[PDB]
Amino acid sequence: ACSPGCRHHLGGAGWGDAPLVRLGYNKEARAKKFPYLKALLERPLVFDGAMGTELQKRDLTPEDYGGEAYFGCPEVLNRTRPEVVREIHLAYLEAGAEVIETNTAGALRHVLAEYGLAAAAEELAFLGARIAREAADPHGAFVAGALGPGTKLVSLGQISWDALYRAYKEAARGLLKGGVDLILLETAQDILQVRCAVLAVREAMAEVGREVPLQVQVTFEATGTMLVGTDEQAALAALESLPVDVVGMNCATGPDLMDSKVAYFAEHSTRFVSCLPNAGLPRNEGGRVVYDLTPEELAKWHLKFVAEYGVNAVGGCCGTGPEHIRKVAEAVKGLAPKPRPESFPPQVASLYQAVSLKQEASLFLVGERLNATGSKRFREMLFARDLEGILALAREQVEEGAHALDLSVAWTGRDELEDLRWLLPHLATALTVPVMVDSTSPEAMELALKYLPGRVLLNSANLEDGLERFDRVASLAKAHGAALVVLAIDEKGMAKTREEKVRVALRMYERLTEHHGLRPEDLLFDLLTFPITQGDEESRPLAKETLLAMEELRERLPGVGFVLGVSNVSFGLKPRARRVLNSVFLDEARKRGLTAAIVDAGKILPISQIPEEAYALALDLIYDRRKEGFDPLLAFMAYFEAHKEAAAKREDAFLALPLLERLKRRVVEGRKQGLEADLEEALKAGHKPLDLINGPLLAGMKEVGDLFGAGKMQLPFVLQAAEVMKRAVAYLEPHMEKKGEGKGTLVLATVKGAVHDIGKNLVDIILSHNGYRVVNLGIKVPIEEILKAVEAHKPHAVGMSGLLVKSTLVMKENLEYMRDAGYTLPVILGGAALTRSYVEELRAIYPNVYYAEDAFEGLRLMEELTG
Ligand code: B12
Ligand SMILES: CN1c2c(nc(N)[nH]c2=O)NC[C@@H]1CNc1ccc(C(=O)N[C@@H](CCC(=O)O)C(=O)O)cc1
Ligand SMILES: [K+]
Ligand SMILES: [Zn+2]
Ligand SMILES: [Zn+2]
Repeated sequence: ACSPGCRHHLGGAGWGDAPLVRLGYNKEARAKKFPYLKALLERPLVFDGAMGTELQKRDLTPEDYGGEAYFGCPEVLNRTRPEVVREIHLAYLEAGAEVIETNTAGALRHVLAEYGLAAAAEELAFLGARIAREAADPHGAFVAGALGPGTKLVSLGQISWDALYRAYKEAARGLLKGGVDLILLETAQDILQVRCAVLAVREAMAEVGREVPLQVQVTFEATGTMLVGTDEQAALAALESLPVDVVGMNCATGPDLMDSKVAYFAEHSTRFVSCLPNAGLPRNEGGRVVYDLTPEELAKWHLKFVAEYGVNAVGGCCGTGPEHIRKVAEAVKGLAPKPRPESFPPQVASLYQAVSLKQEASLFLVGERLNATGSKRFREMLFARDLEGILALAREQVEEGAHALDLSVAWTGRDELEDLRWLLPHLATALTVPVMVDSTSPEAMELALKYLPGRVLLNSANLEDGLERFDRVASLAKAHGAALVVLAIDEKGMAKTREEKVRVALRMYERLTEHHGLRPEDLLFDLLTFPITQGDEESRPLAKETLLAMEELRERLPGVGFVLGVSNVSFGLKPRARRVLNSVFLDEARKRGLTAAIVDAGKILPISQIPEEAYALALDLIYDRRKEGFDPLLAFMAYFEAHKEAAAKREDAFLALPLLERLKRRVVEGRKQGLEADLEEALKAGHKPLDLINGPLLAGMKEVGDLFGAGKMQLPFVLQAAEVMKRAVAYLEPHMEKKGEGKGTLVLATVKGAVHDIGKNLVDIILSHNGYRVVNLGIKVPIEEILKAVEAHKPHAVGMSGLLVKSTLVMKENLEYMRDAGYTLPVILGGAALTRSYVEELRAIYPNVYYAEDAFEGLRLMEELTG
């Protein structure tokens, strides 16, 4: 049945025990194979609590981690102190944890590189797995092979796909040899990282010859999204077409804020559902490090989750212990598990939100104007490398009704891939709506899927060049969990008659559903839109042929969608004529079964707004209604050359607001195109350079900080705003009157032992873009080296960062060092576990120490202290 195009390793085929088939998630068939999933049907399995906050309780020294170089790495304890890891496992098993997690989340090349252990991930993964079996096999319990998100965000360009894929592949080998009962991807922050890690571990399954179940889990930030800005609706929509088995949450902030999120996963997911909150964020109660979630409260949460919502697996994360799991194992034993929903509503998604493929009484509209062949303006800015101009175009089609966007960079004598690699990093975070990737090259689609988050659409697969290319693209759409446009062209040519369209649509449907295991709701069948208006005879019945096929295939293929490029029906006509025929063809298509269209969104006219004599002649064209004498094409052109404004459109003045308000809205909305012209307009009108910085520019920067903190703006849009502010400062900097000085300088560094840099490098970017000089010394920096930089650079303040409670004690040591060396200058501490209370405690050592919750407080503090 297969051809050389086929590749059913990652996604799975339509036969056997593949994760997805034509009727959705394989629930009954996969349970038979995997005893973990078999038990989820029958009973709520209990997971372990934390590994790391247990390891921190122990009296651990540098020699226990094999020396000073690796002090604080959890993964080396599988080699250097295996019994300490086992001790914890055994204590959860005695509390009643039917599943435990291998101490292997940080076991990745690029994370392990920071301890000089880059070559060692497969090793440390193997050892942590073996330890876990030796505990679990005595107690008759399952082992889950934990893998974490790393230190480097792929959507924002901190690591490539290829390296991130390399790391998850080798770490999964290590687990699969060690004999894990499932792979578990956890604490995910970046929806593209999820897809990368899922495909990786599915390949490592194909290499070692053993297939285990897949459990993927995200963390939400307090604001209510993932770090990179993905909501729960989008996260789920991305996971529901991937080869996974369980979806869920871990860590985050506690059960309080996780509640509505797990309510969503529980209601809609056709997969099983996991849920593992931490004990909330730690505090310091007179020396001792305290968590506020009691075990009695965690039982009263997991009872609600398991018995009201229908959550299958329950457990804990950072700052829970054996006492938490004890009370959880009690509360859930003998509850009858609710069966998971049978089908899932078809949707796609961007980085940030999901979109239904069925729109009620309406259409999924795909803006057509990012097409090099089909838009002079796009073509020009593509070749001129005008990034701002392309985002203005893309942004513009959204404002007019675009649910998604079509992207086509192909042009004679250009490299399609070179242009794609420039563009897609920017689009991946720029766009607020999903992409449809338009290409005849399977390698162009492949590249695109390594860059674009969410769930995507591929345009198209057909049988033009045989079964190779068809199967190639169909496997690709199965793996990345993308929707597939199916065009009706076979090896003998384009399908012109209705009988030709059905035959071809029927055969492809059969390859995709039965062979490749695709759902109907994944397919959008494109029958052909040919130009009926060019002049020729044979071409007259061709829009009719297509509408009649589509109403036949709607009845014969219940689940499917249909897509058309309706702007091709009108070729060989004037702009204004084209608009009207396209608006009418679109409406008759909806009636016959069309669910989706490729259109210029803002040039769709409602049927109410079309002249009636024009409307009826449009019908006469579309359905081939031709009397002797009466030529409906001539009368249709006659009409437009007579009636002057029959389809005229001006759209203007969206930003025609007050000048100072416009400048501020430029920062908040992140719009740089036109920025410098407006800033000049303001200077000519008497506005002083330094008044514009501290007036409308600073106000929109406070507003950007106000919205982000409340969950009303996402992280990439915050980096956009600062970019607008950067350009603004560069423009007005030459013209200012009290010249001679900068705003201020901050030496910044993560502390000795602290490996994570995402939030340090956000503070760098945000402060530098606002014209603060930032000497970023990197990670693990000793205090001796910090004060060398200070003595050289004469900064206005010192900033220290680190994620953990041990980071906070190192900062206390650094203040004791700085006090005794005689330093008096301002220090600014921040960090994920660092609280406001603990810094006020530290003021007894060093008076001029301040606390930052985020980089916008650093903003505030830098302003305040520099003057
Ligand atoms: C996902 C996550 C991770 C990621 C971190 C990804 C990264 N940042 O690179 C991973 C999984 C890798 C990680 C690891 C661990 N985790 Co963790 N993790 C989290 C989490 C959810 C925070 C997520 C995060 O990245 N936020 C986003 C970043 C951008 O925010 P940020 O770091 O806070 O930075 C911001 C501000 O603090 C501020 N800022 C930071 N520094 C500075 C400096 C200055 C000068 C200024 C002005 C501002 C400033 O600006 C930033 C943006 O505005 C928290 C819980 C929570 N909700 O906070 C736990 C948390 C940090 N993790 C914790 C733990 C226990 C661990 C591990 C030890 C677990 C283990 N299995 O052993 C390991 C670390 C091991 C090691 N090698 O050292 C604890 C720490 C407490 C403790 N020690 O008891 C927390 C608080 C969870 C808890 N107990 O409730 N973690
Ligand atoms: C055949 N097409 C098509 C497809 N994708 C699918 N699935 N099906 C199709 O039928 N992709 C490309 C095209 C649909 N897209 C387009 C895009 C623009 C114009 C168009 O009419 N462009 C104008 C120029 C506009 C300008 O430059 O301002 C033209 O005159 O060609 C037509 C179709
Ligand atoms: K756990
Ligand atoms: Zn095949
Ligand atoms: Zn945690």
